[PDB]
Amino acid sequence: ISPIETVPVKLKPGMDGPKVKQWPLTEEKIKALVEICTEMEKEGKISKIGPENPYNTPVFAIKWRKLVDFRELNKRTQDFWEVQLGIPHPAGLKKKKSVTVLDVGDAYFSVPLDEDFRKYTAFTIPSINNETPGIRYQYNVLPQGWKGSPAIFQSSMTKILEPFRKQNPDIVIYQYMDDLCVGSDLEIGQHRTKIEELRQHLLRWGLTTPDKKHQKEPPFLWMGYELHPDKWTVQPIVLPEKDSWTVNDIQKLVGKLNWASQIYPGIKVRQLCKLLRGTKALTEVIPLTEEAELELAENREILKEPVHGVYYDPSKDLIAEIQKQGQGQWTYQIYQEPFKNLKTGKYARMRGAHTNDVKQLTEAVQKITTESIVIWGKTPKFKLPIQKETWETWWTEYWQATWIPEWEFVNTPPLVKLWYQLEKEPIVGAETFYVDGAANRETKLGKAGYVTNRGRQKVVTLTDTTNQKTELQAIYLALQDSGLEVNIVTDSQYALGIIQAQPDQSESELVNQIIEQLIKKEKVYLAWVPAHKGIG
Amino acid sequence: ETVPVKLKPGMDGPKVKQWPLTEEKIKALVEICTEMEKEGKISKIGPENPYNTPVFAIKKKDSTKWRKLVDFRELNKRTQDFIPHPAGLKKKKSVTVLDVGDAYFSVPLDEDFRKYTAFTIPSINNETPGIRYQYNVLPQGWKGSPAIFQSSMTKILEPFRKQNPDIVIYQYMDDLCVGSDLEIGQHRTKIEELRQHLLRWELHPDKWTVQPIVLPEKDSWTVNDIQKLVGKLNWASQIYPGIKVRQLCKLLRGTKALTEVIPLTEEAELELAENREILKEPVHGVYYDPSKDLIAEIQKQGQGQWTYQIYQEPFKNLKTGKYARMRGAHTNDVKQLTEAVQKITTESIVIWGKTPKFKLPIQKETWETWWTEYWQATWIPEWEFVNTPPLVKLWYQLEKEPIVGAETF
Ligand SMILES: CC[C@H]1C(=O)Nc2ccc(F)cc2N1C(=O)OC(C)C
Repeated sequence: ISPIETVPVKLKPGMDGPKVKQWPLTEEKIKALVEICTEMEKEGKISKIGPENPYNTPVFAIKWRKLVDFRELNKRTQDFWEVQLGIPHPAGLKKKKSVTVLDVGDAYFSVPLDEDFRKYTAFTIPSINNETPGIRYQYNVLPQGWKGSPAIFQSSMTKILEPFRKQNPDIVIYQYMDDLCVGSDLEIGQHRTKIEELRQHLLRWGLTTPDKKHQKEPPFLWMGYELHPDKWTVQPIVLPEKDSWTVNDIQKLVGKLNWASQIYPGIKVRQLCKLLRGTKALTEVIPLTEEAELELAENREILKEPVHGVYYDPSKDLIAEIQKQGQGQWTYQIYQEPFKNLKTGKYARMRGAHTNDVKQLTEAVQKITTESIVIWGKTPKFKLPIQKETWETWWTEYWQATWIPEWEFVNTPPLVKLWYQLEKEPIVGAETFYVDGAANRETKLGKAGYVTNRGRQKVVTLTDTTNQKTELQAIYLALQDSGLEVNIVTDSQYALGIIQAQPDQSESELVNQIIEQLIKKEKVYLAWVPAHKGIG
Repeated sequence: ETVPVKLKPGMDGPKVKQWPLTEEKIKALVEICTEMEKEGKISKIGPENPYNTPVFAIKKKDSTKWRKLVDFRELNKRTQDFIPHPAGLKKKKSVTVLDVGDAYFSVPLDEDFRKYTAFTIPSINNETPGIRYQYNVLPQGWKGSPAIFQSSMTKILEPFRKQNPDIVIYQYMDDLCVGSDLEIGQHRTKIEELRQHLLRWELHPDKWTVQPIVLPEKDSWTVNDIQKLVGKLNWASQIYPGIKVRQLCKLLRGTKALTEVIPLTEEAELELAENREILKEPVHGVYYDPSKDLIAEIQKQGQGQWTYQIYQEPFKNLKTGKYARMRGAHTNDVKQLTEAVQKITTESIVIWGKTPKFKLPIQKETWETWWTEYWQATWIPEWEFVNTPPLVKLWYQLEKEPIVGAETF
């Protein structure tokens, strides 16, 4: 019946075909369906069956249109490779003299189904006299909404396009969903001609496409962007305008803005997000504060501006430049020619238990690198706000293996630097503070203090504290009460980690206070010693 | 003719994702695969096959051409079970490794098992669906390939073995390790002789052991000096219970300046002496257990230096050592680490005959996006990413080094 070879399909091991009862349907709904299945049978899409067929699926009606529910069949159907969920990004596309888009929607139903598996798709047309035997059928082609259809259809398209592609090297085809997107750098007449050749080639296999009178118009709306065959733009983003905002409204908005932060610089949600505190219900009406009214306002302005883009030229350099927009926050733009970006983005404030700015820069760099490999199969040359000396100093001695691909320095404030650097050896002439902190773990009552070789001492009692905290507070006190250079001895295990990693940011607000003190000193030497020893 | 290989009971085939590759690597893999399919070694597949094994391309030891490397680790683990280790290979003045992974394409793979060898050449920007294949012939890097061909491999080895019995020949996956005491030239001339036999169808184990730890020795010691010493020794007592810091700590009482000089008690004096002696030899009673996994932990020491320990039980090392980066690896922590893992896995194989599981002081993402760029072996070991404990590093930093070094006028 059909030219294309079928793909052998199976039900997950052990499981069996669907057995769902057919809902009762009104008389006009049954008629509509009775007619659609007379035509579908005629066209060859389905076959009249009804004897030894146990399986069944519910048919529906939404001129009427039928809808079969294969959720159950899908639950019983084997697994397939996967119909890739990773779709291309405009930044990776190439500028083409011509691009045509062929909707191959009905091509779905033009691909045969493993006859061996067709029994499973059986469904039934109800009756008025609920009693009478229903009209039974089954599918001969890939059912709309069935599990295997996307995968099998595309595999089929792949084998059918093989020859054409071989005979036409200068032509790029992209298949996705039920859309063939054909592009090239041939003269428009020659391109139009080759499209027609492709259409008749597909048609030779039973696949239909709309004529030149029906094919879709470039610019094409494709997942947020507007594609022109010579550049791309961003479909303008529209922010509502209401007198009453509910939590849903505010979360939806914050959602939209956050997506825009990527392409647009300066979008902010801090004040809008504040509206979400202690909210008791989704439908709750929160009034915008002045600042949220304002913030909302400036964002509307920013989004008015048109953000255009450019395509990828493989004969040109790929460059990535990075900015630290605030602590933990990073912005980047990848381009080829100065000021003509291919892509831009930012990474949400990276927050953790303890790290440093240089380490974070390093991570931003690798996220970019993974994204670039995917988009361009190449790695950008990097222009980073950090001096070579700074990198060489930090990396060369950090405890963890780290790297940054070829890069060059770009002096664009604020630069990424080392906020402090613990001394390598004890400091001659600096007061030496022996610190200690202890707390009852259960009563959460403790004491933190020190004694210095110069005779300075202090102790403070704390309540609702932990042991870890008294120890760290001991260190905090020493830093507060000492001169510009200080030596500090501690048996705290967490200080041992500070010595190794020398973090400039942390979760612990106490550690953060210590860090601020550490940064303030001219010289600090931190020394760890085993606890409960004959030391101190 | 094919032996019916099967999966370990209750196990399914590998469904591992293909990581993204550079453009260069993709072009290369496509060629390589077009050729293999011509030659009937692999065949394109349908979507009804849901299994996958990552694949990638390398350029091992000098080569203006790419080699295809497949990561069958997962598949190997799910594959059923089926020669022991030449205890003396470890004792040969010199070993040389050979890539005999080509022998395998000379044999067909059980029909019903090929589905599990499915792999996918990715496409740039997803502008195209991956190119899927599966093997028809025994694939390089799979654990069954060296077994199912043992028969034919041994067969081709006898005449050479039974010709030199002053040479040990050991096999592991795609490789063959051979060691002899003959001088350098002879060794190689004999190696080539072996390869010639093969065509018809640089290690020196005299260096490896557990390394000696050496405590500082000093004119005068400061409070800080003793403090550091004391913390290292206290940690080390988890290995040698006879190590003690009682006398040293008594010198650490009172609040003296970190830089003040302290005179060592005649007792503390002996204590340091007794300690130095205990550390003169590897701890007693450590033996390899063939039934337990072998562990390999690495620490980054800085300035291109790396220390490692191989053990099965905590603090009971089978071997320990140092690794200094090679030439032109100066700016690449990832290159250095990679190189070290290959060198450590190789010794691991030359000694116990299996690969160890590595504990790596690197962030997972850093390792995953760049390790293949510098890999050169046919095998791939297991690994986990860890945080190095400050003291573990400070301790092994202490191992003794050559007086001058290893001469080579
Ligand atoms: C086939 C040509 C291919 C390409 O290289 N550049 C462009 C440029 C403009 C377009 F509108 C489409 C595409 N192309 C493409 O595959 O786009 C799909 C993801 C929509």
